[PDB]
Amino acid sequence: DWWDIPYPSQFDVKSLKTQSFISVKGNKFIDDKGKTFTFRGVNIADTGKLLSRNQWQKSLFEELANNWGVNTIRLPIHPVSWRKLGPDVYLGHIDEAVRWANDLGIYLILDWHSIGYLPTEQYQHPMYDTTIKETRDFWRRITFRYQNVPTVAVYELFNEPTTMGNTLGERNWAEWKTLNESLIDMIYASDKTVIPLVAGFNWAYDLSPIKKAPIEREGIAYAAHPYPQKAKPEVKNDKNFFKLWDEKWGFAADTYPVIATQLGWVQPDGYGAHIPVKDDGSYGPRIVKYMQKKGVSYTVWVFDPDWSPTMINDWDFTPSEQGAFFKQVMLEAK
Amino acid sequence: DWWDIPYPSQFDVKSLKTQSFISVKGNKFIDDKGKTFTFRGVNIADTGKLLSRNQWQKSLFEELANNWGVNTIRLPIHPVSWRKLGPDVYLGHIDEAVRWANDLGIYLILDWHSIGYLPTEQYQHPMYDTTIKETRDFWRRITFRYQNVPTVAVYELFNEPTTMGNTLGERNWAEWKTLNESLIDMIYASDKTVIPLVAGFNWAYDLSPIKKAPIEREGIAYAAHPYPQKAKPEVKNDKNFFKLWDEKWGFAADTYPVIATQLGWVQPDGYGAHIPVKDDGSYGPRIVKYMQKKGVSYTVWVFDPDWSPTMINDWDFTPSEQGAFFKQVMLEAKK
Amino acid sequence: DWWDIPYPSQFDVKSLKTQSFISVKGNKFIDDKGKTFTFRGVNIADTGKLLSRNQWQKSLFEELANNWGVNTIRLPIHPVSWRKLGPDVYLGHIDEAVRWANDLGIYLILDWHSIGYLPTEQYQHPMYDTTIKETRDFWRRITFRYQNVPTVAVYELFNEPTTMGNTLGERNWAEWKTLNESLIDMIYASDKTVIPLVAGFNWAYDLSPIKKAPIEREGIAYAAHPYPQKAKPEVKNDKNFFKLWDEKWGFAADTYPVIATQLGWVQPDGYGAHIPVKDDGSYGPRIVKYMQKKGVSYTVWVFDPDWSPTMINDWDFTPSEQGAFFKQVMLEAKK
Ligand SMILES: OC[C@H]1O[C@@H](O[C@@H]2[C@@H](O)[C@H](O[C@H]3[C@H](O)[C@@H](O)[C@H](O)O[C@@H]3CO)O[C@H](CO)[C@H]2O)[C@H](O)[C@@H](O)[C@@H]1O
Ligand SMILES: OC[C@H]1O[C@@H](O[C@@H]2[C@@H](O)[C@H](O[C@H]3[C@H](O)[C@@H](O)[C@H](O)O[C@@H]3CO)O[C@H](CO)[C@H]2O)[C@H](O)[C@@H](O)[C@@H]1O
Ligand SMILES: OC[C@H]1O[C@@H](O[C@@H]2[C@@H](O)[C@H](O[C@H]3[C@H](O)[C@@H](O)[C@H](O)O[C@@H]3CO)O[C@H](CO)[C@H]2O)[C@H](O)[C@@H](O)[C@@H]1O
Ligand SMILES: [Cl-]
Ligand SMILES: [Cl-]
Ligand SMILES: [Cl-]
Ligand SMILES: [Mg+2]
Ligand SMILES: [Mg+2]
Ligand SMILES: [Mg+2]
Repeated sequence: DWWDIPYPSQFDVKSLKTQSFISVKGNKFIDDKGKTFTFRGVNIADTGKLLSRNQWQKSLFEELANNWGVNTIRLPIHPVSWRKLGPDVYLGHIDEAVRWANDLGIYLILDWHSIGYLPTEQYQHPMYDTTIKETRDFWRRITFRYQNVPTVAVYELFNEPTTMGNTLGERNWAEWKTLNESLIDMIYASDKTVIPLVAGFNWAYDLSPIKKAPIEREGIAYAAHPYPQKAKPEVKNDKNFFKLWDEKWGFAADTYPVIATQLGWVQPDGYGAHIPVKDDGSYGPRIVKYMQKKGVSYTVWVFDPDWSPTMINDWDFTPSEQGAFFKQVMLEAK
Repeated sequence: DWWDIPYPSQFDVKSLKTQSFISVKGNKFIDDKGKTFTFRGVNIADTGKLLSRNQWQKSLFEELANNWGVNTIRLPIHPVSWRKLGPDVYLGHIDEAVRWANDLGIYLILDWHSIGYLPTEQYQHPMYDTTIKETRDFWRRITFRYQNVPTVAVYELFNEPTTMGNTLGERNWAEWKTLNESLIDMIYASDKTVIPLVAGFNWAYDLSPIKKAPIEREGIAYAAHPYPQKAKPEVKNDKNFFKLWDEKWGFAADTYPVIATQLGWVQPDGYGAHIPVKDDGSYGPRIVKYMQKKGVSYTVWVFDPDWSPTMINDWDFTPSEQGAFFKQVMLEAKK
Repeated sequence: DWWDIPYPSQFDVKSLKTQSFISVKGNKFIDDKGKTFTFRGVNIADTGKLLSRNQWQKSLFEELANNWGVNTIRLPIHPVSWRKLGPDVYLGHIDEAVRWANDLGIYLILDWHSIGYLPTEQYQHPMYDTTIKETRDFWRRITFRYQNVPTVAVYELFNEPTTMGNTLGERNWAEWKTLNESLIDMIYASDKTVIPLVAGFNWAYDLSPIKKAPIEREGIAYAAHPYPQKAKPEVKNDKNFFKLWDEKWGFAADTYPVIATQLGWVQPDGYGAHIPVKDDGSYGPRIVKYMQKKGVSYTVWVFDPDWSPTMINDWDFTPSEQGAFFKQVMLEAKK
């Protein structure tokens, strides 16, 4: 009976091992000792996808923390999967991820993984289909359930804003800014210790509107998705890419913390190769060098053998080209 | 086939016995003889809840009218129930309530029983979940079906506006005012004889925004839900509560008709006790005295043995503490 | 698995026979040689309705093009049918219509066939029920699939705006204008060769708001639904109807292209007769004379034996009164 449906419960924070909160101070993330923190890690696939092949397990997290040097895992929660499993079930699985991550001393970025234009509720693909109401409700539920949980560090409000050349709507920064501020207000009303992560247009590549009209809230970080072909210099070299990246997203790191929550590549003739993830490999050192210089955090896309570009070729964790590259980088940084 | 789906019908007004319309005149409700009218009654549970236990029957209405002195029943129509039964079936059951009430000479308040912030479509619990579209459609259907039915006196547009400390959205009077005016306009387009009832924030407790920006429509009344702990004076007495109630909602009765569509209490250690319905009992005489002085109408929450705070302890209508208290008050007022 | 659902594909334009695009220039439609073009044709029923009785077939289009003189068919896509068949299946059937029409050298008007007020998402009947999100998605999908297809000439954004005497919402031209501009922008982003068709209030009858506040986009045309009883002169004659039609919709043809996407009549005591389609027959020559004089395009409602007013009495295409009349008119004009 509907009148017997219980009110929701909050995650039991006393079940967790000690773990520092991460907070925003100026243009940096810091831990509870004031030491500069950098999120360095990977995306995994949607929980529902992993469950379907029996790969949603602690052993996945252990492999990453122990053998790949990650301090962060990004969970891309697809709206279609949220609906298919249903909120109560999906949240129960996120609880498992919180416990596994906490046990390993690593952090989670929760990503509402849609692609398109939320103000008009039009999207790149139905797997990303959502509504303002559903998006608000997702964040209402998440914020309430994970109040005062250090393991869950970042709430990435909407993965990839895009109008696909204004076919989905008319991109308008003021309208998108206002909507992010509305989401932030709902979150901050319920938990002020979380870090909202806000994205610009062109699939979370273009942060340039924040130069004139930044989000008017404190404690936030900005996303960037600097895939190799987002910048298109006529001549491909460090100088030309750095200038282009500087103007579109890199500048943000001077004033706000930035997380490159998606990056990576595959050979142009490789598995699942498509624009804008095609590259000969020179991008890897280039993007790492740039991020290092700017102090930018990152989560590689994606630690999965099916979704591309892959970091692994199988569920024995055989590394792909980009996987082998980032594995060495992250292990050195740890 | 979808192209064969028939257009809706209206309630047959000729099936009803003679009953006066209630109308708004200034700060008062009046009957068709211009005599001041006060709604005095109770809430019952959602129709779907009552149906599930075979308690949706005329005998319920008869008990209330004959033995509890009510002239009004408030039906709190939960959106989840509206969806579960479906509009056509739910409306058929509301038709039954109209006939029963009309036969007894009593009135109905139809309440779109949601709790939360409609402009962002975020709510306290999924049982209240709705949308602006669904809310409009509810009032479109209701207004059409019950055109020119005196028995259905009041359309209470949205039970309890709240943002739950701005966790549901940013409370904003201007946007809420505009949305109520939109709903009123749809209703008045279809039936001008109905009384819309409009609520403020803090779970329909705070009417103070209407001092500066009242709804810009005539013929309306304002709701109040003055539960015992909504006002929180340091020292609990008549003087201190009256002052607080005056500033938040009582003042409205000087200019507009007011209906306290929810009120009541249970002991702090009693069944279903929670903030803000906890009280030692002194509230009962206090709220009745205040409403009497201001000429405020009321429907007690709730005449049900499960939902709290209860007016009855069972379906034999054994009165609870607050039930026994309000029963005597209403029976006296009916005289 | 949801992650394996493929991305959509576009119609194969190389499968089509040569056919001129139609474009807007000033107050006229023109072909690719700059010659003035007039859409002259009929509505058929919703694809889903036709499928249910096995009447969705090329032979329908052939009958119309060969024997009724049409150069245009309007497809009224009902939202309930779009949902029932589902977008992928419905689009597959529209692909059939594109091929059939193209093979015959005729054109299609795609009509999102709702009746009501999209800004509040309230409608005359559930078969028309939709949302802004669904309406946008329909046009997103259509525009992408039929990019660079000359056969599909017109995208009629929303069949019949009405608030039904403000029972559905408060009619507001600025709000409706803005929403049409938003739809136009999504379409033009994906295909600039299409012609959007925009409607006014009173069931797409009243274009008068465009005198002061026209849609601020180029390449658009305006719809009119001049059913016989939309204008109500005291004395029914050419002079009095022409004056009324001039003021409400005819004036638009002086500045913009106009398509009367619905028109027609049945005797007042005839099959499916209702306001505002009732007429003695004198309307037929009258509306044709008016349109001819103004250079207005048209699609008669409706070439179906069930939906009214009918152009045919059966699926052997036995003409009704209005069908016989318009058949002769269209056949002559095709010369
Ligand atoms: O799902 C099986 C199917 O998956 C394809 O992988 C897709 C990924 O490539 C895709 O990654 C994209 C991100 O989701 C976006 O945020 C970003 O803009 O673009 C990324 C790619 O550049 O994610 C989806 C799920 O969201 C995956 O379906 C494989 O490429 C394909 O081989 C396989 O059949
Ligand atoms: O439903 C089963 C569950 O019911 C609980 O009763 C609830 C009522 O206490 C509740 O009353 C509230 C109103 O609905 C609100 O408008 C108002 O803000 O506060 C009232 C007092 O809380 O209504 C809900 C349904 O809307 C009832 O479910 C019982 O407390 C519980 O024991 C029982 O199992
Ligand atoms: O479908 C079965 C039922 O259909 C009725 O036909 C209806 C048509 O008359 C109706 O046409 C209207 C248009 O849809 C509107 O755009 C316009 O304002 O008015 C037209 C005529 O009044 O369309 C609906 C479907 O949209 C049809 O149902 C038959 O008249 C009836 O006998 C039959 O049982
Ligand atoms: Cl964009
Ligand atoms: Cl509130
Ligand atoms: Cl209208
Ligand atoms: Mg946290
Ligand atoms: Mg009434
Ligand atoms: Mg075209």
